[PDB]
Amino acid sequence: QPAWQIVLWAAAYTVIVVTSVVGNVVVMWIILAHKRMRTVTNYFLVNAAFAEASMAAFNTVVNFTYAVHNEWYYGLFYCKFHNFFPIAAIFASIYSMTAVAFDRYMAIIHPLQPRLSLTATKVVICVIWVLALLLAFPQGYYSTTETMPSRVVCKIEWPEHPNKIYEKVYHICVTVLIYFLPLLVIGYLYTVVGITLRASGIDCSFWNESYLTGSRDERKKSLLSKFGMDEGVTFMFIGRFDRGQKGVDVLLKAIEILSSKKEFQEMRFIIIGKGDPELEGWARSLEEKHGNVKVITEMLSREFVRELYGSVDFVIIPSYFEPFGLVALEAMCLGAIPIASAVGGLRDIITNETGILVKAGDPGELANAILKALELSRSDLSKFRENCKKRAMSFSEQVSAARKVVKMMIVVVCTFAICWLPFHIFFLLPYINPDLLKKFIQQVYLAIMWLAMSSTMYNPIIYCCLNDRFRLGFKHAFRCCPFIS
Ligand SMILES: Cc1ccccc1-c1cc(N2CCN(C)CC2)ncc1N(C)C(=O)C(C)(C)c1cc(C(F)(F)F)cc(C(F)(F)F)c1
Repeated sequence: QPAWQIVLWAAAYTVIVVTSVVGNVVVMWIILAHKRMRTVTNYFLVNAAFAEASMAAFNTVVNFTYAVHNEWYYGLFYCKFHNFFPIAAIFASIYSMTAVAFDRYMAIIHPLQPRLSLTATKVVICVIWVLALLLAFPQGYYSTTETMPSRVVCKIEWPEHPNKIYEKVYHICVTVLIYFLPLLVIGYLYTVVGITLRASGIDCSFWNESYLTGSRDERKKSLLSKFGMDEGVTFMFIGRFDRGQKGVDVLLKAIEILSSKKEFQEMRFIIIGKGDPELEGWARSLEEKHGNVKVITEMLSREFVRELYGSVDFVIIPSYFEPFGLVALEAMCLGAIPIASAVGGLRDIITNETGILVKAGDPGELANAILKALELSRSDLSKFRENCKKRAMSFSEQVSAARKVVKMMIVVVCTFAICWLPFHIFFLLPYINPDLLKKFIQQVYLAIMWLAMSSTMYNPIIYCCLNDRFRLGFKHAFRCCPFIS
């Protein structure tokens, strides 16, 4: 191999070393030196930054030179460290990222359950390092320098056994512990969290009362006149007509219960949806029997639905099953006060001060909640509507912020997975097809090892790109340079 290629490879590995050391040291300064940054998540990130900066500072140069010149000149202790540290460092790093993913999963999926205190996170960090050092110990213990037979090499001398079963089992278990298992765990955690956050998202640039015109009373009166009705307290339902799911059968039973009451004269109902023909026929018979009931089975534009949310008094959401409840957020953003089953995301979003909640599947409690809404309508409802809108906005703000942090950690984990896949494939291939034929293998090995080692420099760059606080910290760290002011 020509020397100019060696100089280029040496420059590339040097870029890894300097980028990883500078970026991870600045990350540790950004977290440790600023009291607002001292959180559970940032403590695990500091631990990962320490492990990655250490592996880059203390392994990369000799890994390169030994790959290029296959004689070991660096002593016995460094031979042990060379085979010991990378395993412990990658273990500590990836399990710190796994702890971060678990902390986010707990905060979003089980908010009531206690999470780690800061001292508990320091204990977990020490435990992670103890397990990492114990896992890496055998490689350190069996490493030795020896002529093979005439020139010195650093080699792991495993106890001779049944066709090297001990090294094979150890290599497989390490590859599982530092790659496949943590990736599967983090992938489960962030799949559940990312789906939950995206399904709890709403477009506030559309579902927004600012795009309606006039007073709410003029809008409601114009809407009821468009449906041919006299003014009254207006309840709206929108959803599929089915049994055991979206609850239109519960609402129809509740309307039948209310129809004998005198208060029924003051109510108006708009039932929007399609589905089970029996439920459609039941709704149409209620629509013909009663002049204060209207049914819409045709599909509606989201603009017309936004107009409805901004005009009706209440939106009834009698779901048996509602994991995320974006429909509650749409109603509350437009000032419609929700009347909903206390299940799932509805129970999470709506509060006593921002809506009326009922037991799912109970037409009588839904009818009583509708009568309660009618009692409330005699008074001004402006404050109630303001509370609904404020709750929907603040819930949406938290969702977007969590989505940004989760997107950053997903980019972190995907980058780790990409950087280490070729490395583990290169070392697992002999078991599958033992033909590592040169075929430019040293160039392939230098490239694969460069990608693997470069994994240690990306996280500070990812933090600077995808997190405002880390970008501000990097600006503060590099203020001297003629860019930042
Ligand atoms: C034991 C092991 C675990 C995981 C992946 C590969 C192996 C492995 C297996 C075999 N075997 C089995 C297959 N067959 C070829 C016979 C010999 N030989 C050499 C291996 N390696 C590369 C190492 O031990 C050392 C130098 C300690 C190392 C590990 C990592 C790690 F963190 F990824 F683990 C990262 C780095 C660094 F990035 F710094 F370069 C260096």
